[PDB]
Amino acid sequence: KETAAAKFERQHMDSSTSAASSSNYCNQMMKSRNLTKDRCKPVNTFVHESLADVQAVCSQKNVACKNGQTNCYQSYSTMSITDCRETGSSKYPNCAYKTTQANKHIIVACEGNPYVPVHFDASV
Ligand SMILES: O=C(O)C1CCN([C@H]2[C@H](O)[C@H](n3ccc(=O)[nH]c3=O)O[C@@H]2CO)CC1
Ligand SMILES: O=C(O)C1CCN([C@H]2[C@H](O)[C@H](n3ccc(=O)[nH]c3=O)O[C@@H]2CO)CC1
Repeated sequence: KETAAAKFERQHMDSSTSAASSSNYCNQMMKSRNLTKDRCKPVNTFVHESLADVQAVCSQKNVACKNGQTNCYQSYSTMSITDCRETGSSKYPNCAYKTTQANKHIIVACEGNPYVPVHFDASV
């Protein structure tokens, strides 16, 4: 049974590439990470940094979560990320995404012992 930490890794971690997102990156990644299974997940961010680096964010800048909770953290440094955003023409089950590479600070929610990322809140 998938832990929240494991789900975060599946939904949000892609340490395999430096950028290097083809115009096709999101189409393929959203499907393979199972984010197009029950619906087209409309927005999803993949982070191209080491797991250690992203986990480290849980001890970085404490910031308010969008939901009003206090357990969110913003990375001190910008991180390589790919924003995946459903296109206007996209229709389930043929989910289609615009791929946008950027370098931005990430904000994640962390929980548990060990204290680890469980939710992607924002990129700024
Ligand atoms: O993976 C991503 O990049 C995105 C995944 C979806 N989102 C949603 C998420 O629900 C987040 N949000 C908003 C309100 C809230 O109470 N909690 C949230 O996580 O803000 C985005 C839309 O307002 C952020 C980032
Ligand atoms: O089983 C558990 O212990 C946990 C399973 C996962 N979670 C949620 C929790 O809401 C946490 N979360 C989510 C959104 C948010 O804004 N803040 C969070 O802490 O992320 C997990 C997956 O969404 C808490 C409980």
